[PDB]
Amino acid sequence: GVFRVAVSSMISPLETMKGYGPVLSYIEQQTGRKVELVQRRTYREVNELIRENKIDLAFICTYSFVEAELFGARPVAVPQVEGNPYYQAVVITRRDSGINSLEELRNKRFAFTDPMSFSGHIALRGELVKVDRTPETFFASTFYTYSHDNSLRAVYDGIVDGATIDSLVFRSSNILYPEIGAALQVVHVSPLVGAPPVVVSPGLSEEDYQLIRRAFLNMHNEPLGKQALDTLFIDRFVMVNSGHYDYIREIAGKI
Repeated sequence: GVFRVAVSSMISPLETMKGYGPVLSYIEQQTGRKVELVQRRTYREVNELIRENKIDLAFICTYSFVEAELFGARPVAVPQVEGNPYYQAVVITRRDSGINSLEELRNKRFAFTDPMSFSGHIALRGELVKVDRTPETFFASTFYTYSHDNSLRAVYDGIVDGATIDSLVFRSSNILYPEIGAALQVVHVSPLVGAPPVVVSPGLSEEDYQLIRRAFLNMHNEPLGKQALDTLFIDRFVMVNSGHYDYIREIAGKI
């Protein structure tokens, strides 16, 4: 049968197939199966496809992964990104806002990305537990933009007073749009968490799982693999360290 790969449509609008094409061709070469790219706007919809075994493999975010493990999604590997980054949520405001801490965002307008994002939502929902508040009882209003870049744009435009986003996206955005970056500051950083793992559906065969794991873990030793890695700005895939997501598991329990 077809091997179905699921991603969010909101990471790279108009450029998803452009970015994933080479890794999909690699999976065709390593599996001998036709590969179909399945997009959804929300991480909840992607997780439902995994849960119902409607797809084989998914590139999901870190909080999605923590929920997906509970219904038997299995980790394949995690990207080791060029610069070997560390992953955290950053809270950004405008430098000219006079809002210089998370505390000073009480009764302000705040942007989240996707409800199932750690860096775009859950990191800050987890944090607010310490003061027995939720985003709804801490902020004057909240909005789910479904995009780290749009959240960043909304802070820049004064539509919201702050946002929580992926530190990787903030870094890349400062380089590509330095005039936007210069207007913004990080007022708060989350604890470190692992990179988002690639997962397979609970229904995928153990044989297909071992093939897929070997294909990912050896991708940097294959010519088409290197082209797939270059195109995604990943140096290689490495084994999952489950401990790297324990902070997310703990937050999720405090709800």
